[PDB]
Amino acid sequence: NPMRDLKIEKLVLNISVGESGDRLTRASKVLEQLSGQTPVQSKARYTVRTFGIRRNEKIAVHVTVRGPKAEEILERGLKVKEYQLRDRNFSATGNFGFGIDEHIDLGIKYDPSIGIFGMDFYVVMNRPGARVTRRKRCKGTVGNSHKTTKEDTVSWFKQKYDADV
RNA sequence: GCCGGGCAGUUUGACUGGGGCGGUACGCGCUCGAAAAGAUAUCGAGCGCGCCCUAUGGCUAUCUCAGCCGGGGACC
Repeated sequence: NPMRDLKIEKLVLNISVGESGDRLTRASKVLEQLSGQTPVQSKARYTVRTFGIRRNEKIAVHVTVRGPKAEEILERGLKVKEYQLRDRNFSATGNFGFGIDEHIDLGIKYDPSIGIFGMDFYVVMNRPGARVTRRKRCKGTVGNSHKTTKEDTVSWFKQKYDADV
């Protein structure tokens, strides 16, 4: 029972692409004093016409979560811009964060996404034992039974703090 | 020392469907030709080397990508 219940594992915020803290190391400042940690990431994909053609990229991305830091964040997080907080918005797996997608090559990849819900929010929902699949060892796979359902997912969060819409 | 075919001795290669012009199959590496051991020709087919690197060498420790999807073409 309690096992079946859905809770949020790692969320992680993120930022847009391009260089960050261009004038001075900034934009990391936001994400700072927000969420508590300070991630930074880099990128690949050299020739960008209006992007850089830098290889190793300063590119801003970051955040993550845990338990309880993203609660008390993802608190006063959701209840931010959500014209349609949920619906079609997230999908089979449980949760999402998106907006309007573009015709781009997708699907055959690990599936990180451009998608921007908020400063592209990533609530990811998983119930269960699930640490099973992720963890290195006999990985195991999710049952596709005890898997999240969007319906269940658009529950839990909604029951608390904010309407589904 | 300089100029110096005025004059003398010579050289000016080989391969090559004759020779010449072109080309080099003139040294060397791979696939195929090559006929399931080995060896095997043509101006046979496809194509390379005459270097570069103080790490792009040596050892040891430790060891996740493309791409796609979802949440905030950079990044998380």
